[PDB]
Amino acid sequence: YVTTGQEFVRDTKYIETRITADGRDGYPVEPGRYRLIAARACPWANRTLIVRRLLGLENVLSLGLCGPTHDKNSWTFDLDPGGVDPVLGIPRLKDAYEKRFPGYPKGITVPAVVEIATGEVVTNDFPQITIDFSLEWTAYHRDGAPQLYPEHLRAEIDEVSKGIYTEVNNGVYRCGFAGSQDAYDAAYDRLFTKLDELSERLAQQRYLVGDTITEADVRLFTTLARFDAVYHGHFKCNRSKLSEMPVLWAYARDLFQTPGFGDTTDFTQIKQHYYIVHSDINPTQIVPKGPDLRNWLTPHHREELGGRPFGDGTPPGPPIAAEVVPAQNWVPT
Amino acid sequence: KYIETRITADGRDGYPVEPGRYRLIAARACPWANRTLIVRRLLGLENVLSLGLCGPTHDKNSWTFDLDPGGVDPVLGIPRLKDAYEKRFPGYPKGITVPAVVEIATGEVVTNDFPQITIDFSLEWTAYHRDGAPQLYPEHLRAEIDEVSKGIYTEVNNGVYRCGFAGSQDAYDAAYDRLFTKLDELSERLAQQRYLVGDTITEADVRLFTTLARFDAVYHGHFKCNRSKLSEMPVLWAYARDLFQTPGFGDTTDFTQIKQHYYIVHSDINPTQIVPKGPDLRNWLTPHHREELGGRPFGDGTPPGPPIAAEVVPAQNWVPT
Repeated sequence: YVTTGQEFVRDTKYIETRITADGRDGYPVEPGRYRLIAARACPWANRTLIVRRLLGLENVLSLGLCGPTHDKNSWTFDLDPGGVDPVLGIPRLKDAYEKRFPGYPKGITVPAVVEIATGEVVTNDFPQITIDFSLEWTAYHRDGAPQLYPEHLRAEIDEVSKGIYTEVNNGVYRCGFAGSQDAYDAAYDRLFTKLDELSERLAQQRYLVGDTITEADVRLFTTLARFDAVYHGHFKCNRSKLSEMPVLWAYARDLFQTPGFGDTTDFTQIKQHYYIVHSDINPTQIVPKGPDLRNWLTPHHREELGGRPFGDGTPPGPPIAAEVVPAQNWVPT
Repeated sequence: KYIETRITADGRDGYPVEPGRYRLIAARACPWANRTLIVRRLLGLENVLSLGLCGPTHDKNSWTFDLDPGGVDPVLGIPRLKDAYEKRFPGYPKGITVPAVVEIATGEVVTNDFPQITIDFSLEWTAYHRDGAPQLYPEHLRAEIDEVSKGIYTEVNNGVYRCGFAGSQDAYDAAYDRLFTKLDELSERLAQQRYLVGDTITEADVRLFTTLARFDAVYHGHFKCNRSKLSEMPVLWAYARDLFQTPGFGDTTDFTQIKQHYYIVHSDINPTQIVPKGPDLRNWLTPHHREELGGRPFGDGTPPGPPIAAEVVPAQNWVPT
């Protein structure tokens, strides 16, 4: 994904169709009807996983997981018996996009939500997808699900999240995929200015917006989770490691240790994906054995800043057994 | 395989020590050469052994003098170091390496055997040491220095190369383990003890320092030696900063040219040839509290003064103030 001598500019051609309570676009919410396709590697998809997990939608929206590696045709189901998705029965996700738009020319991405009976991709617009879990699937939330996107905060959530998106979520990509020293230099500065900006903010406050975990924290978390494991070396975002940024590190560990976050995070598949798939940046395709992950489970003292994580909700229980991250792929006990 | 000819007090190989006769060629980038620089600097040999510096970047013909007026070495007058090896061995087929010591009048490489070169500064140039030069390789410690240094060489100095240049995951994995086992071994040792061997800075500390100096800037990312950054290894980091802040060490260290060399020359590992702008170097100048462990750095010697003016590291290339 690197254009030589050029800044990395992302191609945002998504399928914007929505799954909604009223069924406006021809796709009403109902249990057993749709299936979420994701990968532990990709941070956009990893939000979907966390959100689904926080709202208890496991029993009503099925989940398929792609393997971290693949060729030019994008995600495949190579971790699975048969090399095919248990439910959809396809070997690669492109078939699901094909079934809807024969010849689909745009990017074949995760997360994607597929309608089961038809085998067709409904949507892959990951920012709208996570909102729609909070707003449209509201009838099937578990008791104690939180308000990740309550009306009275959306303005603030939206302004913070756009900042983070451009400067951080995508900031890291804009560094790593930079095709020139100068492009890279510019990204590096914007990235670390922002992180300082966010350090100041979170010194003052347990979470990004208000009193509670919200959609903003989730979006930020998927990037910090990948920082030391990938972005720091692979993408050369290397002013300093995350673990050397006192407040952001503490914030990160607070979220990681919060149920529904760290339990969605597979460090082996994350590394494998970046270091092996991006052969243009790392042609040896050797995956670093570091970093040592144990520091993630160390005490953060963010409780001392107050807040209620779930805010008159409850933490979810542990994941269903097929969605648990293998112990060897997680932090060592 | 090196050129094993020696420059020696007795002149055994036809190359006696004398001032003004030889010139050391080095590069700020290469850690083998960087020892040379430190040692020369600790023993006050600046005024009697001249110094040329190569630029960090070059073609398949190795080191060039492209930081210098004219694109040539001030004294030798050559554009690339290969010429100096050529003038001695006209087909020279082996590696064109720094550090190299060149005899000025003739323009020929005398030696590039870097482990022997630094010993020979301590032992053979002894008559031209400044007052207060230390004993980096005293007879009564050599055994211990030698055994420690060999361990460090294979597991660490050369450990990092074996990771970065590994041609397979498994090769890499093996190098990674040996590397970090050793660094733990050394952490244990330096917890109780201010320096590696005995009471004093010695040849061992110098050899270890050139590698730690490059760890966070290069080896950690570029070579993927990434269990943890140096700055997260409490004792080794404190040891490293103690040496860095010791005159003759940090003042020989150019972080810009180090990074430039690894990240640009090794296109096979890093084909964008983009040089990271990190890490932030300021932590190097922070307090280490190793004085509490006792020791005398120079051991009835004195620290050297600051470097001669053409040997100072440009401020922009060093740590920021």
